[PDB]
Amino acid sequence: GNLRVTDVTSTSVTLSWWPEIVPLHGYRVEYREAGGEWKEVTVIDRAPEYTVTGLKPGTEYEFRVRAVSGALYFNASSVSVTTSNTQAERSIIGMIDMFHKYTRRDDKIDKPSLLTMMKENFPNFLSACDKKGTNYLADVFEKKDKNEDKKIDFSEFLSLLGDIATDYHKQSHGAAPCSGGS
Amino acid sequence: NLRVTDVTSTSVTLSWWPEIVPLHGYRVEYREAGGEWKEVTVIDRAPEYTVTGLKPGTEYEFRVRAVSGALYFNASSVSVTTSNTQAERSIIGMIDMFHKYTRRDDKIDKPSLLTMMKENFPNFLSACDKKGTNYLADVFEKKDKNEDKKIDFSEFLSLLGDIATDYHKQSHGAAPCSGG
Repeated sequence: GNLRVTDVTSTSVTLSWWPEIVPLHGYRVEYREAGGEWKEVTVIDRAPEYTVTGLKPGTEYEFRVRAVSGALYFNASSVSVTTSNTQAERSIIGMIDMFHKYTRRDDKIDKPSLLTMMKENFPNFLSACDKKGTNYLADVFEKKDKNEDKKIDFSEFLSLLGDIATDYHKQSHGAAPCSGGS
Repeated sequence: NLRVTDVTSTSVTLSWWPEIVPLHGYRVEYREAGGEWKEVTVIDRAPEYTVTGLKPGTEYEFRVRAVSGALYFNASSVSVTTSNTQAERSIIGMIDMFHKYTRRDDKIDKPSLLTMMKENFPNFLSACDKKGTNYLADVFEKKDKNEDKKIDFSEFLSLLGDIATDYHKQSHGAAPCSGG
């Protein structure tokens, strides 16, 4: 969520995430000079700030980020430093990036990570489900893991969004949250 | 999340957002403190609307709902005297963006549907022109699975499934507007 520079020195750039109140369980930070060669560095557990160093004073530096699931973030990213996307489009790109904040190398999410994402991304909806006396996290994985691989690929994750999206449209028409006797 | 670009002692000019284009049939609602929910339908994409004949120096509330009877924001409101996660919000705005184009039946017609895409997914469509693949050519007839000449919400999502699946592939390197 908005990849931003928070301090710049003559050979050290600092970057922030501000993701799900927490980053992605791993994030590559690629960087090159203006017409440079991409240098990578893999940060780990939920570190929301990373500072690059060793750079050249008064030099143009490009940056971009990837996921454990070998894939880029922020659309295609690319910021620059010297030492027209519509709301709906951006709303799309973020959701992919949300997937890619929990997926491991395979680009799929395990039950541990899924229940995390839920809690950090859809908290008021989960709370809602409690208030009525529904435990969504019980049978979410088994429901949306139709293929029973014990892994949520994008496809399976979309079907989830689809179920939440539904609720919100229901809620829009005025349906008390977490409706689904099913 | 409705802007208030002016207030006088007896008037309130409300305003929409950023894109020179609002809904196409909004219904506005407002009341005193403890007040009575007065309404005023507004057919037309009238981007600003000035409510009039108000009590001076009074705490009013204002809200919106849609031609698709009932909705807008998170059923939020604004107040004047004369929250959610990015994910939870990113949904709500997509519901709003839905209802922004539906008719009083909560369903999107084909010309309505083009406008939605041209207004909310221009750069996506531009990419398909780079290649030269008219994305709008078949989309409705395609997505309108029930052949009711009407896109409904479950069909809208599907479409979004098709938009977001590509943006997925892109993130993993694939050309924009790949296919299948």
